[PDB]
Amino acid sequence: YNDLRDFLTLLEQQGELKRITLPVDPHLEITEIADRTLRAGGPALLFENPKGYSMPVLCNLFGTPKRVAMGMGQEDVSALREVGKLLAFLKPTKRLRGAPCQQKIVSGDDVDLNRIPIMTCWPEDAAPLITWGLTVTRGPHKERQNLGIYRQQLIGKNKLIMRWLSHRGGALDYQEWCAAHPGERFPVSVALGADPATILGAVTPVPDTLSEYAFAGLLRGTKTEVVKCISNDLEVPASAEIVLEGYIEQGETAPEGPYGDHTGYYNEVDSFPVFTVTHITQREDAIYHSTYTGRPPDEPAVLGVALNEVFVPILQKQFPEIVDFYLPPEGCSYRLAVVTIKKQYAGHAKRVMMGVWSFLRQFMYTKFVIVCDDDVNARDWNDVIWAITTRMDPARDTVLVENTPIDYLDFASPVSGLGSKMGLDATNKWPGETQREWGRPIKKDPDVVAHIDAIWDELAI
Amino acid sequence: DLRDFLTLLEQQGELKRITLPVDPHLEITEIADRTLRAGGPALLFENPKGYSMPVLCNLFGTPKRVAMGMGQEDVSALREVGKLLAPTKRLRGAPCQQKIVSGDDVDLNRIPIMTCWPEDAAPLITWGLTVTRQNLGIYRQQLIGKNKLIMRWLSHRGGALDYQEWCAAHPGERFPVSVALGADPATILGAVTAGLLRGTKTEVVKCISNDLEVPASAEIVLEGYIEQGETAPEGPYGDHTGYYNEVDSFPVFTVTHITQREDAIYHSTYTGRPPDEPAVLGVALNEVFVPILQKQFPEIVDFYLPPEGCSYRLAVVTIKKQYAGHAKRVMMGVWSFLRQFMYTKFVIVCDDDVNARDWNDVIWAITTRMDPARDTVLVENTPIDYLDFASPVSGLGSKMGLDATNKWPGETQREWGRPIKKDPDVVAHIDAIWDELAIF
Amino acid sequence: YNDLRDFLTLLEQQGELKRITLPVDPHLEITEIADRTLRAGGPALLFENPKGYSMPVLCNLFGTPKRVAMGMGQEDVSALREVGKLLAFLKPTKRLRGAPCQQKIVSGDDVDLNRIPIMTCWPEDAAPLITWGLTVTRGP
Repeated sequence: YNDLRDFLTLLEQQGELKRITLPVDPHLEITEIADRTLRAGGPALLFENPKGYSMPVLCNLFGTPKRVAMGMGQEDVSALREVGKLLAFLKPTKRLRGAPCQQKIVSGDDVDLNRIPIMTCWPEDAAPLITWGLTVTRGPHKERQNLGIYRQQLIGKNKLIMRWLSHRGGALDYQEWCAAHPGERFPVSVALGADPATILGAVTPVPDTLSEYAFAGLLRGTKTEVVKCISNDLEVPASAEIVLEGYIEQGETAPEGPYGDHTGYYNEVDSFPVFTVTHITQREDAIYHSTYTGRPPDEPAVLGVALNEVFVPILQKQFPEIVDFYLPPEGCSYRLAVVTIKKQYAGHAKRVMMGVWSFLRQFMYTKFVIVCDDDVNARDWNDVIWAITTRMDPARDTVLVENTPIDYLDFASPVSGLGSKMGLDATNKWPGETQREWGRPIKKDPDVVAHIDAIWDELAI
Repeated sequence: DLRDFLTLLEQQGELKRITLPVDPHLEITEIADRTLRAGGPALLFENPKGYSMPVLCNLFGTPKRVAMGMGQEDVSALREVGKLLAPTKRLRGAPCQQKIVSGDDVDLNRIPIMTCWPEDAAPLITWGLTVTRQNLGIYRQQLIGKNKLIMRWLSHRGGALDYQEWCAAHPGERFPVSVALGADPATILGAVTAGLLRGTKTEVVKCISNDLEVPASAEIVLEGYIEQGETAPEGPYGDHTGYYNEVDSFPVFTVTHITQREDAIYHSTYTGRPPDEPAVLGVALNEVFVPILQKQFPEIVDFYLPPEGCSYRLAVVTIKKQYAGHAKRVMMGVWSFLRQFMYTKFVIVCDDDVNARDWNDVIWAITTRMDPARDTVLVENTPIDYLDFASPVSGLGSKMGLDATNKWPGETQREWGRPIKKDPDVVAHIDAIWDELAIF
Repeated sequence: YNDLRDFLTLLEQQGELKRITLPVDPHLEITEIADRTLRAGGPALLFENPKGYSMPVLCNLFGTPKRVAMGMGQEDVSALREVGKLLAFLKPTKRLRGAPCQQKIVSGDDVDLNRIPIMTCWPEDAAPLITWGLTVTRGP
């Protein structure tokens, strides 16, 4: 639906947006509330009263599954499947100017970032943290562009940190910019508070054949209204609320953190490049879209559970035996995985593990995989825990693999960025696998299950 | 009394009368099941399909209701002291005896006894307090004829032993047996190796047809005898493991008399894939162990055996970690100190900033504080439950210890992570204006 | 290129087909030779003289890499890559009758398979073995 405010109004109508008029602190307070809400499951929150401020602070926007699907075109969290039928089958822009995004420009020394209500998220964080900027960058060589969400710690008056992670095509953009034009400044533009369509295209992997304004905008019904930036010849989305324009001074970096991670812990200080902003271009009643992360759940963590319903089809195409796949938010949205399969032969559950650990680059860091038959609900601990404890001999049934790629930040692994993984084969063991008669699992009649649904309300309990 | 207890529960909002005609056959289990899985109220199906005797089930599908059943409401402030430490009363008149029925008049078929799972044998009596000093035992009873139930004790037990001390003493002579259906809460909470609970001595009354003394709070009563060497094939049935049994032969208890209150209520339950009614009751009664295990290992904050692992098969343990290697002593403790836990396959150890009862917490800790290969203890050829078909050989298998505790120097070499804590202050500042922000 | 015999002739031209006129046994012998050839790397072999027979026995057709690529359209075993660019990117028929394939029909009891020179491949195999039939089946 159109631009961010157009989407905004839809929610407020159906009781999916909430209006807080009370004075709320960007320092830790707005965070605390959004967690209470998300942990129990309230609506999105808009804050027309930041304490000592006057710019609205929007958080918890995609804070439950339903906020995502409506943000994609539908009502049913079932057509998130169809978003994923899309990316595996693939195996367009529209420019403006006096476009709403740049109506108010503040350049040069007038640039004071203390003017915006950036969230200070948790107890011993460093400075306040810009958590929801959609970073735009260009490769010097080609022309095709790159989006990304990095956490942007404000250190100075108009200085910001680019916490990008080496691998990202976004980081690779800067690296090749110093390489071809050495000692020369690298233009970046980070756009804030955007429309639903490109925003869910920003937390998503696309094959490098199609731009992520073309996929993202065609999750909406309308091709992407974009624009030239004032200080550079790279594109920011037009539906924007605040747009940041600057460059990174070559060699110049600052100490970053501590910050709490969605891991539930404090990242220890480590240094990163300084994006210096020469322009802050905005609307009027302009908004600033924001979030946070911590000991899971959190917004990304739900956004994560959201995202993965999208992956399922991709996985299913490649792995038809996979009935269902799911990474819990308890396990940092990515560290543990339950897969459920139609088992087709002894040994089967291992083909699946190694598949999971390798096929998608997202799932390359997943320490724990638990594979069970299609009569186990992946999404329920009752089932999975039953699964594990009735259907496995632990030593017989556990794949342990060593010296594999693991997070540079995961302090549990024996060395930095190299640790071990564990598969759990909790599938019923066919012969070859066991020499004992296996148990006949109680299975429920789908009929009886069906009749009792028609009756469930008109039974009120 | 039970019917008091029921009204208490009904007021509190902890019980639901259901007026729809619903089949004792398979339907009730399905309803009782979805319910239990949601913290559901106890169920009173006032009209079962093809019976007029109302059915009560899922009485205990709630840790709260186990507690309300003793007069209290914590369960861990309560049962827990109940093992730091670790007479009846007869009457001349009972409600439970009001309607008597002898001979060919006896038809068990008019009782709404349940069938719980699709492939189950025949209908099954699940909450019968069998009576045999006297011995009380909750034995599963398969319906096989107008006046015939299979009595499935397994040979070692007390009530089963009563029958051998019968064959020994009076060969040929039929053994007397009576079964009460539904007593007062405290009588029902016959469990763990009887139970005081309320504190007033249990009131019994004499059986009409034989020399046994059944709970006066009875709703129904089944009295009769076992002819020596009469057997029926029992099963196959669903049990707590998630699976069906094999057909197996047992004694045949013949009912001569049925005694019941007017406005009789059938107390029935179902055992099935965890969690079920029993497995929940079990988790309540297990609170009894924690202090015992503490006397021995003062490091243990919490020892908790989830029912989703069949109520014994997996233990999560939180400890106040004292030195490097600690999580290990605690594992080998679990596996050898008390005999109940000698068959526990999986034992997860976490530091005490983790809520043993919360998969969110536990999974958080496993996935943040473990290097799988480094922190997993596999031991094999260890004694395992022989009925467990998952071990390579009946009676022998491998165990698993997950060390999810934090790693101290020498256990690692990385700077370890420090947990984010929430600001006790921003706790207070919100402790006020939450209500006054109606987010809904 | 067209039909099998059209492809056949291309090879014989460039020294990639070989003509054996000598009497050769379907039982193990034709096998032995094709192995000698393939292990060192001779051409494809056509046998206008099976021993006790008169139907030509063609073997070792794709017996080296180059016989494959020419069989696909090219000369360079490098565009076999391009055959594979095809199957991952994808992520039409034309019927005849008196078509060459059915000019001679033998049905019923006249069907004697001992009429064909099926290869008997190695020492203690069972019976002779039809090794190169392209089986067609339909789902009901």
